[PDB]
Amino acid sequence: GGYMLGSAMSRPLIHFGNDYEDRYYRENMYRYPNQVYYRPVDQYSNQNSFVHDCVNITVKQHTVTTTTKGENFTETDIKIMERVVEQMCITQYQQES
Ligand SMILES: [Cl-]
Ligand code: NA
Ligand code: NA
Repeated sequence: GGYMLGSAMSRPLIHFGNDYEDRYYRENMYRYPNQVYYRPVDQYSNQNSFVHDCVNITVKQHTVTTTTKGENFTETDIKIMERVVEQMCITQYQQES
């Protein structure tokens, strides 16, 4: 058993409220996922619990893939990643519903 993929998308435009995070996302955009992993949407009764799992699974997979190549995420990266992935997971739940 694995997870469903989504198709790759352009990393979303996000106006982060924290200005330094806002700039950091742009500077370091390629560090973050452009596609999401998830359990099938018909297994969820609402957007919120889907997105919750989609973010957890996707961040787990990306962090694992990154760590094993000898690379690292900063605490900033993690905060930005969670937001990025949340937006893509919402998109995915809307597109795939
Ligand atoms: Cl992109
Ligand atoms: Na601000
Ligand atoms: Na990094």
